[PDB]
Amino acid sequence: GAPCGRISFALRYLYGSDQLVVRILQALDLPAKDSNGFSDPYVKIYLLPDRKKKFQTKVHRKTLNPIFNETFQFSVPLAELAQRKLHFSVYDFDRFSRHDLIGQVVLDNLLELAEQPPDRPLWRDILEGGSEKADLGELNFSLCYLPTAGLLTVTIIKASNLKAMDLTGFSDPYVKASLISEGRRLKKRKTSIKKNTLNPTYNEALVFDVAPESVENVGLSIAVVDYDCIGHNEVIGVCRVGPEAADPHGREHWAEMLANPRKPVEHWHQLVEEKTLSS
Ligand SMILES: [Ca+2]
Ligand SMILES: [Ca+2]
Ligand SMILES: [Ca+2]
Ligand SMILES: [Ca+2]
Ligand SMILES: [Ca+2]
Ligand SMILES: [Ca+2]
Ligand SMILES: [Zn+2]
Repeated sequence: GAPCGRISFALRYLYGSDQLVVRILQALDLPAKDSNGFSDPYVKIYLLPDRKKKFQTKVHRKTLNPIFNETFQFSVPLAELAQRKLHFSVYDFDRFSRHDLIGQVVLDNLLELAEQPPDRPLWRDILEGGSEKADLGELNFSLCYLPTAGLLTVTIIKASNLKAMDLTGFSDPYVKASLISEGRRLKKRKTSIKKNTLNPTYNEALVFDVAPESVENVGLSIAVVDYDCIGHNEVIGVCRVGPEAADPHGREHWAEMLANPRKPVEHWHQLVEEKTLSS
């Protein structure tokens, strides 16, 4: 996707000193946030679930393609790397105004990313999507279409930094994928109701019958929902995927679902407030 800004880096994990190292290299095609058509980008870094534990890059002014070249060390036992996530928040720095969020990226299982290779840099697209003091969360899922059989399969993988929705302290999240074509909702499908977490893992496949002469014109709206009871469930966040999707990243994902027929494509998406789209 063209209008989709992205950032590159590299990371290795020195055992024997239990240290996750992370080099932020450079970003490209960042969104402008200044009236001058640019941004003064810098990136906050977290290592979930540790919410405070942040590093910050220098604040490169006037550029949509910063070259950070900064490195950061984290003390994590090998046993913990799996139960852990990196999380970058890209921001535009501002003098006279609240700093503008450019986007966020979530780094899934850190172990595998680091274990190899070294200085073949890896890229992730910066997830544009509203984030007030309270972020709704990111949702990870695959996407695989068998044209020969008309099976389109979603497969909800996991979610990160969901919004707490219960007084108890968390949310009892499940995921509602629903087929959309030309504004009409055609078919819904739910997942398990994993309870009392904000970083759920599903690995559950949702499947839809869709003719090959029709995929191009269909799409789906996924939405993480906090269970509550009987019929009073309250939504946490939503995300579109398919043509006619607001976010380029949203339709680039459906775009590459086709073009790679029997291959599942994994991608992170930013959960966004329900009232910024409309079926
Ligand atoms: Ca600005
Ligand atoms: Ca600025
Ligand atoms: Ca501002
Ligand atoms: Ca609730
Ligand atoms: Ca509960
Ligand atoms: Ca609940
Ligand atoms: Zn993208």
